[PDB]
Amino acid sequence: EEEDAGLVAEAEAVAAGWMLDFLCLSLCRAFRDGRSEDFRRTRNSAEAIIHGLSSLTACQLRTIYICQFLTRIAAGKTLDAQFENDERITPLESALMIWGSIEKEHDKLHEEIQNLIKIQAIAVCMENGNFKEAEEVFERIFMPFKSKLLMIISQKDTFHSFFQHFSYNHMMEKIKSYVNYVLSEKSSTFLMKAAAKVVESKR
Amino acid sequence: EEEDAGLVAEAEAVAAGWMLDFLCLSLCRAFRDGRSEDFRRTRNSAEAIIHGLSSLTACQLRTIYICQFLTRIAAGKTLDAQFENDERITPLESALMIWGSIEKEHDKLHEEIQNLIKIQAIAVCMENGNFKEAEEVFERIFMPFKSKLLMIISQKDTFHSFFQHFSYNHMMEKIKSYVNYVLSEKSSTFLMKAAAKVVESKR
Ligand SMILES: O=C(CN1CCNCC1)Nc1ccc(F)cc1
Ligand SMILES: O=C(CN1CCNCC1)Nc1ccc(F)cc1
Ligand SMILES: [Ca+2]
Ligand SMILES: [Ca+2]
Repeated sequence: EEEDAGLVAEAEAVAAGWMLDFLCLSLCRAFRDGRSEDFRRTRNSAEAIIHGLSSLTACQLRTIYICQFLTRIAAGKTLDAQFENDERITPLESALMIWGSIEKEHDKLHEEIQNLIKIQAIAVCMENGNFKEAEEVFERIFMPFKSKLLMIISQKDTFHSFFQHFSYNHMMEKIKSYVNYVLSEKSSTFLMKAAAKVVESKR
Repeated sequence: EEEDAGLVAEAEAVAAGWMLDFLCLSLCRAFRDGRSEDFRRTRNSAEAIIHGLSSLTACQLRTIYICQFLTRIAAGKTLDAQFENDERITPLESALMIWGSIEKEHDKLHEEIQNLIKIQAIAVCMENGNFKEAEEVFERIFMPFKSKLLMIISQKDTFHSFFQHFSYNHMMEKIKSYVNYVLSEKSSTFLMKAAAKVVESKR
């Protein structure tokens, strides 16, 4: 009776782990496809399942970080969203913090995404007319790119050509390339593989 | 490319269906065990997964109704909770409405649970001092039990002996017997069975 309850609780942790991987894969696919409402609904599901988990393996922490990272990137232009206990941290600064915390390879693509998030964190403040906020984001994040960015902030050059070369769309595209690699690695997770074989068996 | 997206969406509907059954089983077990915080967290998970589903089979509608029914019973003494668009409907009246909508057998246990919910819907108003509300709940729900209940409402007999014979604990116990039958039927669902075999394989 007591041992049965322990085995049931362990089984629930196994199923919750399978649910986390499934929801990360669906969140990644919605992000890549630009399906905004599916991403919103899947994010709600992922967040609730994460609250029902305690012990996490390193792989599960990485999966959670990826979900949190995409959530902040999707809300990158929503300067009213508070993703950290410190209310000053903007969504792209919060995305930057998680990006440098994921246990992943630091290849050329990693650094390009990192630098694009840094540039856009300032650019999204300038585009809203939040000039003093852009300076504060600059001080929290940060030679050649650094001095060009400070010059842009002081000149209030909102639509500066520098932000066209290193644009929001460019950041999204590079992030989507990374998302494609994550979708390839987790396409073999238990829940998706089982559902896939069921769909194929009915075709 | 377009056909692959259709097959992926179908696979997500299969996995979401498996998730619904799993969460109903975990919600039922938390209710039976009196694990309040696990029930709250599992309910949040079930509600989010239900928002990501469109087409429902009759079996899925029944599963959803059971989750909604237990949610209202758990909140039966929370007269500040609005479970319906009509703000006058109390949680036990809302539980009563779903109970008469489930496609299930109307055995002796069904009618006993139905009558206990009716009695307690009035009793929970009386215990809070909401005498006029109890009369209004009476008029919405409703000869021998009916006249005894109207006499109790007019006399303001909050702790009347009638409510001791047909008590809240009695309603919970009869509901838990039904929950035991639901746990037996869905213990064989795909996700729980797969997680169970994994846990057993490691023992
Ligand atoms: O963003 C958070 C909240 N959490 C992040 C770290 N600091 C504030 C607390 N969780 C989340 C999980 C999974 C998602 F898909 C989305 C959000
Ligand atoms: O209670 C509702 C809300 N819903 C019920 C019908 N009228 C108001 C809209 N959903 C729910 C689903 C699953 C749960 F586990 C808990 C609640
Ligand atoms: Ca703000
Ligand atoms: Ca009320």
